[PDB]
Amino acid sequence: MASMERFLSVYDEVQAFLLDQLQSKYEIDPNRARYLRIMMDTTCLGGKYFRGMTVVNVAEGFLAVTQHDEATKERILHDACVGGWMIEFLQAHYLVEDDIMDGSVMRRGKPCWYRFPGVTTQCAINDGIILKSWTQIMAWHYFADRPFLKDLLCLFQKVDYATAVGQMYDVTSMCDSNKLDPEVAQPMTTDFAEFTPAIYKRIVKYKTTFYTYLLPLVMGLFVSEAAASVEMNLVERVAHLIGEYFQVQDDVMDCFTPPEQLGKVGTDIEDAKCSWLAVTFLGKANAAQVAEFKANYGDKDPAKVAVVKRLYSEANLQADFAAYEAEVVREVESLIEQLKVKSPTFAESVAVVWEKTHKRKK
Amino acid sequence: MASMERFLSVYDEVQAFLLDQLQSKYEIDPNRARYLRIMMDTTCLGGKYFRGMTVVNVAEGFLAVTQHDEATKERILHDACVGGWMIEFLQAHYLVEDDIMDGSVMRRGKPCWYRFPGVTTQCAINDGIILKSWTQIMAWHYFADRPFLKDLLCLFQKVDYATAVGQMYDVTSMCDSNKLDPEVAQPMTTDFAEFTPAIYKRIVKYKTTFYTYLLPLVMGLFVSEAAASVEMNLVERVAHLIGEYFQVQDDVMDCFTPPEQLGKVGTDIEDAKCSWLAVTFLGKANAAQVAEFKANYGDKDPAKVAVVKRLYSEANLQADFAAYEAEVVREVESLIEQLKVKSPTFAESVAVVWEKTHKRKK
Ligand SMILES: C=C(C)CCOP(=O)(O)OP(=O)(O)O
Ligand SMILES: C=C(C)CCOP(=O)(O)OP(=O)(O)O
Ligand SMILES: [Mg+2]
Ligand SMILES: [Mg+2]
Ligand SMILES: [Mg+2]
Ligand SMILES: [Mg+2]
Ligand SMILES: [Mg+2]
Ligand SMILES: [Mg+2]
Repeated sequence: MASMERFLSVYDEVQAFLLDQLQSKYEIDPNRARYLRIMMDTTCLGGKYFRGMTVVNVAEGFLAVTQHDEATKERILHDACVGGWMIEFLQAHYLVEDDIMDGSVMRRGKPCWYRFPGVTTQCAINDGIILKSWTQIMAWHYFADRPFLKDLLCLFQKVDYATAVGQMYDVTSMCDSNKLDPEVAQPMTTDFAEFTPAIYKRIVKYKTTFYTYLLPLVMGLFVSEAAASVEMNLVERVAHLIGEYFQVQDDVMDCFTPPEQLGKVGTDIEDAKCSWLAVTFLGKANAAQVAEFKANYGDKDPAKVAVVKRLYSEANLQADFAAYEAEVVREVESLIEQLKVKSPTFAESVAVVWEKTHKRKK
Repeated sequence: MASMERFLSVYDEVQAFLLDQLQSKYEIDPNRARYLRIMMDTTCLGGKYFRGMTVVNVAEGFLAVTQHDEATKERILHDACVGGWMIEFLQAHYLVEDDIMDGSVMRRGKPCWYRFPGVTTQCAINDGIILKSWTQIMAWHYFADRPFLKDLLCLFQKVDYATAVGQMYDVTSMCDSNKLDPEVAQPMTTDFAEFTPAIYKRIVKYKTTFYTYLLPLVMGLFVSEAAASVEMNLVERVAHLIGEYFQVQDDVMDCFTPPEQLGKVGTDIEDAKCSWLAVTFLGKANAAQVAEFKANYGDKDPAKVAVVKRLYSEANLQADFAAYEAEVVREVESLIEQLKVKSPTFAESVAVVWEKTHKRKK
């Protein structure tokens, strides 16, 4: 698909720019430059490119209905690509750190970045951080004179904070709230009392929906100079909804999509995560079922893991999901309908983003 | 100096803002609020506050020799405190991740954040990131309508990026450049050929000088709208020079100052770090002394460690530091003079900053 290639080509632009700058402003040597090139390829490439491509699509849809000089068209499409990449680079930062936090082995069909035979966990922390840093450099280099620079950077920042906070909810979701104390050694939860829809929604809202759906969407508008022509509240509601569904697919896939189709190896069960499956199960399980689940959740032992999976299967969880899916469908279409009022094209962009998301098998 | 008291009470103001915001916008629960309040205090207070206080002292310099209404005088003093905190919070981000990376045990007389009884490394990483991300929230909230905002953010990003690049130089400073390949497992240098002054200088230039000296000084000029009235070039050089010297003291203390007084347990020898002692030692040792060093360096075994220290002691590195120090004093005063040309008062700020650093013992 053309356009996918156009987007990857701007990646080539961004990379050369970044690496040339290391040579000329940062006294980098050829081997570290190479290391940073490979780290950049591994961590930023290989995914679905939903997030960046969404920004490209939102911008295409305003362009098609809107008067610009050809040069303004080119600048907006180029900005679109560059903003998209800022978002793909922000994902890469998230995934690098998160794979460390989650104890994972595989990303995007390759070993996690920290598990690259010649990487080590300790540079990985720092490479992850370099990834975020690159985003700000791109912003400042490419958008230096653009009128959306402030709005873009300030949103970028809030979305990024929201994500960090969500990752905290995420990373401590098997703790008892009443017990969370940096002074005192942290035993995992035994009642699972905090495995509720509400607690679950809060993790997901923050750890995922902002950077995966809100950010791409508004970015497309920012570079398009088109924020005025939509109802921000509507954009916020739809991004939170689709974003939640997205994280739910991901919880489901952690357990039931095999590594070979998925490109990653599940760890939620091993990690005692407050996942949509755990939450949904604990919401419907009987006394016998709750008890076996309590005896097996949160342990690396493949036989225990396997007992949780049998229980998920027995609990007919695939079908609660399809129910959830259908309710989301209803609500998404409803929000798309409401977005047709001000921006029919944004609306259409959202439909496309929804469609892709809806039928990812990732 | 009444100055320290303004600075500290501003923290209280910043902490409350960040914490209350967490409650009203991020749906946080009181336990997590309490976890972040302690994280915030633990990783941000208890330092020597040279960075933050530099930006206060620089701004105070101009208040002294300009004249302003007390309103404006207090808007600048307040801005300088917030600026100063952004810097301290940025150190905090660096120290938390740097402690995990170095596998250290103690920070400012207490366990490293990631080692606190109920903190997991996995969550510590994310705390470290929340800290960076706090600095951006501050900037946008306190400095929204300030005209230095774009300059300030831009600079901040450059300094942070350079700091990440340098941590990369540092944490791969015990590798053979020629053999730094993500795919291939990588043993540590055996020739130590990269243990040079030029390479040392470059590590330290990026990992430390920019955020320790360049940023607090320029930040001061920023909040005082005084950048125009100094020779930026001089600032850059005096910053790079005090900065190198500053890090040399760190390296020396890492080996020679006791935890009791130091506040951290040394680990440069154990981690095979390209410290100023290893490089100064390789620059003067005879063949038998180089060989003993190579046989012993980069290893936790306390005995191997004691050999290196024995070796360092025998070579009067203590001596060499004084030579270096005395040279640094020449160069510094030189640069201070050159700064009295446009900016007598800023030049005094620097001299103050120098004397603090010069005779610290941390
Ligand atoms: C579920 C989330 C939020 C992280 C996984 O992101 P993706 O599945 O979209 O990762 P890519 O491989 O497409 O980058
Ligand atoms: C030398 C560097 C760059 C890190 C240690 O910094 P400090 O020793 O200045 O730490 P504070 O306690 O003053 O924060
Ligand atoms: Mg993960
Ligand atoms: Mg995770
Ligand atoms: Mg997942
Ligand atoms: Mg360290
Ligand atoms: Mg270090
Ligand atoms: Mg040290």
